Amino acid sequence: RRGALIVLEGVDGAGKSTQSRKLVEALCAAGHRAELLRFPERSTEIGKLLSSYLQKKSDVEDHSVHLLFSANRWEQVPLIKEKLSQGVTLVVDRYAFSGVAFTGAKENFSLDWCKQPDVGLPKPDLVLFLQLQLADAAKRYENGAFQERALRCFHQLMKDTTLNWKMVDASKSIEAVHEDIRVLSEDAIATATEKPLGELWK
Amino acid sequence: RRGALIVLEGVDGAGKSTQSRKLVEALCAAGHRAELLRFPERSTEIGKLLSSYLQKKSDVEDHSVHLLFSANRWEQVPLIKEKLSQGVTLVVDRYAFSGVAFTGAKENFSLDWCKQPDVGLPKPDLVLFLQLQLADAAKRYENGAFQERALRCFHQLMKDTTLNWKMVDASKSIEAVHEDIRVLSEDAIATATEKPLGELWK
Ligand SMILES: Nc1ncnc2c1ncn2[C@@H]1O[C@H](COP(=O)(O)OP(=O)(O)O)[C@@H](O)[C@H]1O
Ligand SMILES: Nc1ncnc2c1ncn2[C@@H]1O[C@H](COP(=O)(O)OP(=O)(O)O)[C@@H](O)[C@H]1O
Ligand SMILES: Cc1cn([C@H]2C[C@H](O)[C@@H](COP(=O)(O)O)O2)c(=O)[nH]c1=O
Ligand SMILES: Cc1cn([C@H]2C[C@H](O)[C@@H](COP(=O)(O)O)O2)c(=O)[nH]c1=O
Ligand SMILES: [Mg+2]
Ligand SMILES: [Mg+2]
Ligand SMILES: [Mg+2]
Repeated sequence: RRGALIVLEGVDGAGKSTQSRKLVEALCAAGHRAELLRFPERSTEIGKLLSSYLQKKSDVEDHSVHLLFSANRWEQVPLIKEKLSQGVTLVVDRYAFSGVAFTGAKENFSLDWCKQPDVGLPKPDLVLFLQLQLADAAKRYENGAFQERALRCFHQLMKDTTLNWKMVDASKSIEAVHEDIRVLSEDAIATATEKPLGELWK
Repeated sequence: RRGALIVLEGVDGAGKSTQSRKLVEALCAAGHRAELLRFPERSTEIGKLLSSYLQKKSDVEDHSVHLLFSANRWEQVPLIKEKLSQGVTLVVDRYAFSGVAFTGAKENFSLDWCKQPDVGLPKPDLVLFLQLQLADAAKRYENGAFQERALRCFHQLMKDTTLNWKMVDASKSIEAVHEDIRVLSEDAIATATEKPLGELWK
């Protein structure tokens, strides 16, 4: 009985890390086997450079840094498939969508070129998109103009009806948003998993 | 007056590094400005890991290592475009084709998925393919079966008539193959450059 692959997405400040941490805690307290993962995962060899990049300690050519973010997801694919096969539901703080939304926010980056590297990644069973006004996120790639461009790509990605997108009202309290996400998650773990793990964008 | 982008391709042992080195030397002695580059370029941050991988000092998930080879080309794109704009012809020992031929040689790697990361790279003005029997290369990804699979992909790539592919009989002596390549190169530098630098596979 496989685990569910559940991803949280949204702009900076939307609540993804807080709600990812709290989701894994609730699911585990309710007797599920569930573990947290995040992208980029700065602890691997590839991840160290993404961190540095993001921390503006290094300049990496724009297509090069896009590909390093994707390669960082692929290096975790064997772990990802192994844990899911063992019944472990994985809660993932950012995935390919952020990947495309942040690079696709840049000039001369077609969404098509940006999606290719991640074509074939484990397909999430549920994509939670933590929605909130930009000005509310800000009060909590990190500048106003860049966040608004990324949000636009996110909206272009959510037209892909092959994915199980759920909107979450991220402007509520931590606890209210958490209960919304918990209930959606329990449902995906119970029914969305009857089908074999899919492939992203293919 | 831009420089030409000239790439050499072929299986292991075909002569590419020897003929790349000798081409840059001849062109320079004939008053051209020309410089050598090679892929992977193991000296950058990304390149160190590819080297290690190839030297079997590290195991990198198959899609991850494919993307690192591509990212290694993209990080050199600003240098590449700058030198060409300054009139410097670049001789390149392996490029995107080897990239696709060696990953595309693996199981479950469509040529389509393998080409995407490199879509948009500077397009070579001339691709020299150093042709020779596998058994001759061998006497000089490195095993018989892997080389023959890569050669098959190379043949699938050469059907792309948008590229200026030239076959070179790599079974002749070093000097004979060199003169063949020199003459083809002088012609590309003199006429193939009247057009702006293109974009690979787009
Ligand atoms: N619902 C919420 N209401 C108010 N503040 C919140 C809420 N969710 C998270 N925060 C705060 O906002 C900041 C960003 O939260 P975080 O979960 O790190 O967001 P993200 O990972 O999406 O950037 C943190 O200080 C966090 O405590
Ligand atoms: N035309 C040739 N005939 C015989 N040996 C050759 C010829 N070209 C190169 N070699 C030898 O074959 C080996 C591989 O050459 P190299 O240029 O490194 O090939 P590649 O870079 O394609 O792997 C070297 O020892 C080289 O001296
Ligand atoms: C996962 C991912 C994140 N990003 C970005 C979004 C954030 O600005 C940044 C750090 O993410 P984080 O705040 O979730 O750690 O990296 C990319 O640009 N590409 C990617 O593939
Ligand atoms: C350029 C490139 C080479 N390769 C391979 C071909 C060789 O087996 C290896 C070393 O190349 P080399 O002998 O030209 O240094 O790397 C890839 O697998 N992908 C790539 O993008
Ligand atoms: Mg976060
Ligand atoms: Mg060589
Ligand atoms: Mg396509």
